[PDB]
Amino acid sequence: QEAQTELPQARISCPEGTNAYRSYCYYFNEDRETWVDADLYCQNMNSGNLVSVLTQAEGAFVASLIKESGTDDFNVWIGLHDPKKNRAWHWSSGSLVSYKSWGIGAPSSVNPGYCVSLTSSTGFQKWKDVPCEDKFSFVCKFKN
Ligand SMILES: *[C@H]1O[C@H](CO[C@]2(C(=O)O)C[C@H](O)[C@@H](NC(C)=O)[C@H]([C@H](O)[C@H](O)CO)O2)[C@@H](O)[C@H](O[C@@H]2O[C@H](CO)[C@H](O)[C@H](O)[C@H]2O)[C@H]1NC(C)=O
Repeated sequence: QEAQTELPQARISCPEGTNAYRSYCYYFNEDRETWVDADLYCQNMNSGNLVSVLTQAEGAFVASLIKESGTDDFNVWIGLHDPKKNRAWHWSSGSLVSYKSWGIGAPSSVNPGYCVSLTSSTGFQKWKDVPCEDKFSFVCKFKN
């Protein structure tokens, strides 16, 4: 019951290079890393995770962020994976799966991938399952 005052601007605005959407900060990193190594990068900077896409509007924001970067990349990592290889999907942040956006023929049963990327052919709006050892660029999400 000491400092009962209003939030400073650092808790309402996101830092240079990152963009705000509904109380979180987001950024696209063009470094090509495995899914696990990408999630670790996100954890190391302001205690985030690979992005979790929980609504259609959040998916539209993330797609716009990637397009605005000017990247020529085909695949971008998001935080969804199948850890027990039994087609039960989880977000690395622990959030519930409240939204899905699978592309045509996904998730595959005939040549299954266990990690998920956004595809450039769909304007970064639809998802594909791919091997977790692939090296792709990625989007991080962190609270602030
Ligand atoms: C809210 O502000 C607390 C500091 O407040 C003054 C101060 O005494 O320094 C209150 C003054 O009215 C104000 N003066 C003017 C003219 O605005 C100043 C200035 O706003 C400030 O100097 C910037 O120039 O602030 C701030 O430190 C407090 O923080 C927290 O304090 C708690 C401790 O009791 C606990 O440590 C919190 O975890 C910590 O964030 C600020 N509150 C929040 C939620 O950020």
